[PDB]
Amino acid sequence: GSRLEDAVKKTVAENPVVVYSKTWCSYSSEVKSLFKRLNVDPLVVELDELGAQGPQIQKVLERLTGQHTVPNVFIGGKHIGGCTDTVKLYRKGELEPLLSEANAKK
Ligand SMILES: *SC[C@H](NC(=O)CC[C@H](N)C(=O)O)C(=O)NCC(=O)O
Repeated sequence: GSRLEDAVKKTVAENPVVVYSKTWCSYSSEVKSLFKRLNVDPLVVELDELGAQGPQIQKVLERLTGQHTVPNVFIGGKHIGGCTDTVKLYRKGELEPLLSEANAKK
């Protein structure tokens, strides 16, 4: 449990952009397409592809972020929110500077 939380923290530290996703979730597909359009290749973790570990990671995500929905987006190691939250930062002109500060590749 503490190791899993640590693993999540490491994951978001190791990758400029992390998207905790489900393959079937339209909002996740939508935020993935935004990143594609901004020439960013995020680390995508598909919770529905991880079997028993999926709900365990979600428990950690709710504790760390206050969010129970997917996609759960992190940039530069910081929680962003979901698809609508990410798109808000985009419209506000804040997302691209965050991506460059996070050293997002591509
Ligand atoms: S597609 C699966 C669901 N995702 C959302 O409803 C995300 C909505 C946010 N506004 C966003 O990311 O844009 C989901 O995670 N449902 C699970 C639940 O408990 O409702």
